[PDB]
Amino acid sequence: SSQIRQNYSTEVEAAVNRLVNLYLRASYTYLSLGFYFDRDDVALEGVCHFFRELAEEKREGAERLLKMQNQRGGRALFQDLQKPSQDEWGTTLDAMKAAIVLEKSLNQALLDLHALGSAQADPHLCDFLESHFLDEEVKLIKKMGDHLTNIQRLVGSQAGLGEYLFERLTLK
Amino acid sequence: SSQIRQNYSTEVEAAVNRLVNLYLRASYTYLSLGFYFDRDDVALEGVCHFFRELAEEKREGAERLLKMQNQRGGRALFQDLQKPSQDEWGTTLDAMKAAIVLEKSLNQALLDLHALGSAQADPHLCDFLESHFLDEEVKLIKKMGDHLTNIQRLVGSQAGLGEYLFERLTLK
Amino acid sequence: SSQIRQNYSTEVEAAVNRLVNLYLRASYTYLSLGFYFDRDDVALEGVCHFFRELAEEKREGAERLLKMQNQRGGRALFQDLQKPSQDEWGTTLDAMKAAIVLEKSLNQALLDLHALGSAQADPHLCDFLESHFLDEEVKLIKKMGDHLTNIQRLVGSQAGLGEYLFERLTLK
Amino acid sequence: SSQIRQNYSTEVEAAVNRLVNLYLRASYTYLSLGFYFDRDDVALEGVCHFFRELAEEKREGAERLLKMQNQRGGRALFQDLQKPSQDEWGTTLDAMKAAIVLEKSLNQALLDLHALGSAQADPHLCDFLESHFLDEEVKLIKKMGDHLTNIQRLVGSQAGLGEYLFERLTLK
Ligand SMILES: [Au+]
Ligand SMILES: [Au+]
Ligand SMILES: [Au+]
Ligand SMILES: [Au+]
Ligand SMILES: [Cl-]
Ligand SMILES: [Cl-]
Ligand SMILES: [Cl-]
Ligand SMILES: [Cl-]
Ligand SMILES: [Cl-]
Ligand SMILES: [Cl-]
Ligand SMILES: [Cl-]
Ligand SMILES: [Cl-]
Repeated sequence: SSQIRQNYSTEVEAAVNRLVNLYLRASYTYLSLGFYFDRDDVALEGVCHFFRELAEEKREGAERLLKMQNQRGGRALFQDLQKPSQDEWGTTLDAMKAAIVLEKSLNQALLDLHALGSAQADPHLCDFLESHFLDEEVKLIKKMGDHLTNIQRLVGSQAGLGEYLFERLTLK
Repeated sequence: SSQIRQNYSTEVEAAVNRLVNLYLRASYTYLSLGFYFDRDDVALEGVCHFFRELAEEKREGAERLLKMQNQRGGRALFQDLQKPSQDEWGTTLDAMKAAIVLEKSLNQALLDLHALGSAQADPHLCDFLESHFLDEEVKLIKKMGDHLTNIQRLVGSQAGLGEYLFERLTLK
Repeated sequence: SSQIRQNYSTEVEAAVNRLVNLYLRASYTYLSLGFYFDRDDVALEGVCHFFRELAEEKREGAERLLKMQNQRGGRALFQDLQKPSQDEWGTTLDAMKAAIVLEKSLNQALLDLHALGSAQADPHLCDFLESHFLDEEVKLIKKMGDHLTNIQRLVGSQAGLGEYLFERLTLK
Repeated sequence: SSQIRQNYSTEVEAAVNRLVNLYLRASYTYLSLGFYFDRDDVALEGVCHFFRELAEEKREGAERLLKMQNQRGGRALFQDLQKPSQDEWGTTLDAMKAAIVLEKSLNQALLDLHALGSAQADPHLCDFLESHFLDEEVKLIKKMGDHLTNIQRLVGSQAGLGEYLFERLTLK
């Protein structure tokens, strides 16, 4: 094992590789979401942009994890990336529900890794997560929940009209 | 025939003159569309501007074709320009449907000319079309289809209100 | 099928989805290559940067293909992304050999799609590829071949020293 | 004891004083390393600069610890500073090996203090270390390991030549 490795368990090393896979899968899911909203028969540009920027954020999260893996002397191992869960994503409301489920699953994976780090007495890992992921995730989930509430208020009213207005006046 | 003409069939020469006529007719149709939306009893300024800019684009397309005709040593021949197909164009939805039909007909004329060029082994013609028309047309048809979808989503809801909102928040 | 679709075969539509998968797989392979060269026991920063920028180029290629799919009225379909072919990539010479093999395979997929487009008389597709992919790929393959020749000249001489010098004076 | 002291154990107070001594000793060791590489019979300016900047970083670390000691109401206590472990430091490779051993020993002292803080439920201490030391140390150890790998690749080849090239093209 590495000349630099110190206080870095094989358990954390493996869980970091699994989290990289989760973040790349999330990136891929957002890519599919973004391009679905660019379809000529969907055509919500603000929604497409919201999801495409999240695809970039999640890829950046994976990259940060891979950089940290190398800084600690662990070894990146990549696995197949499963396709997204759907090929068509419904309405903006359906899509945002799927996105908040996905973010909560990433958040739970972060909390599980933090707990592992704490059991392993790995404070560099705990600080890394705290500093670069946990607050980011909380803020994003809050934003999504705000969006869900606004979308729901709009599309209870008159669904197409509300979906257009949300895109135009919140997202764009 | 011209001192400069080389590899330029009479078949392409004539088809180019016909395409000039199609593009000027399209320009004329957009002029009528634009001024219909400026009527005091229609009064959708963003829609009028959308169509008036397309009238200018189609005239510019004709001019490019005429410049190319002369560059190749062909001879521009003009024919009567038929009036547009309607004197009143209905709702924004009706108008955008008529505009996408018109653009698909121009696109099909471009593809037919390209095929002729390819049968005649005229790569200058093929490159000209590829470079200055085919991608332009695809992008425009995609934009129109996006607009149709947004208009349809709005005017299913409450038709006058949706038509105003589309004009104000997408077109203007 | 789409209100905008015109002259866009189901054969091209499917082959475009397959090419998106090839380009994302290539991106993933470059991500693994880049992070391998960032290992503390490999530690060739210029090499890591070369491959990480190629990961971004290939992702951008996929995105362009997906944008074009939607512009034509086709439907993006994503499949699982297979992991890269290796977990460790050897020397810079080994890595660059693997990268040129990968780029030739992408190039062959582009040429095959172009041939399909030509058989389908789809000049928008042919122009898209010509304009945004084929020359890009030729230039990249030439650059890689230049690199291979320089690496081989260096590491025939005294292998570690040559690998350092290439990184420092060509890549960095 | 101090009018400001709150939740600050005598165990942490003493361990902080010991860590100040470790950091000043490390500073002193880097001063000796730096000036060894400035000898006319060693004469590797980039290496001298690398170590002299580390002498400044370690002194700055001690100063931060002393500032924190006073902020918490503890009392700085200084002890004799032991001389560095060697008077001559060999090759760049020997020196960098000695530097990574030294940094791992500082890192282990940081982890031990963090564990003490955690046993004492002293989150201000834990955050201080996390924020100002633990990531700094990981990044430095990674850099040193990168350097070791490059030095080893060079001096396996032809030792004097490799040592010059590393100094010139990585350090300087
Ligand atoms: Au921890
Ligand atoms: Au041709
Ligand atoms: Au073609
Ligand atoms: Au603590
Ligand atoms: Cl372990
Ligand atoms: Cl799956
Ligand atoms: Cl002829
Ligand atoms: Cl008529
Ligand atoms: Cl078909
Ligand atoms: Cl596989
Ligand atoms: Cl105490
Ligand atoms: Cl001593």
